[PDB]
Amino acid sequence: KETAAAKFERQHMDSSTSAASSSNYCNQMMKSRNLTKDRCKPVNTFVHESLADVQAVCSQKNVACKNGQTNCYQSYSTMSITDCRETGSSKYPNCAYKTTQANKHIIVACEGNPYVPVHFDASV
Repeated sequence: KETAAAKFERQHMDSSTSAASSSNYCNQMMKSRNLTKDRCKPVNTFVHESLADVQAVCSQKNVACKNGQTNCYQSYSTMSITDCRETGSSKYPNCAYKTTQANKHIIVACEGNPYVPVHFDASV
């Protein structure tokens, strides 16, 4: 079992490290958060901010989700994130990723009560 909101923290939150760790961050993180379990998840983003900072984006700038829903919110501030991007030669079960660190605004979809992030939509 697993709530959508737990899944968001599992998939997208890394507050313990405040930037990317190293060339191997993505390889390590995609495995340990279990994003290489069934296949090689081709792309994923990690957010190095506090939980409370990320959850607060649910009350920041309301924008359209890529799927046309209306419950997406963009961060007023840039955030430290790491994009993990599965390489060409990555072959499951040996999933291999390029680690890009950047500071970008994030876009998340929020739901529930409390109203919290359930989906990482984009970064800009």
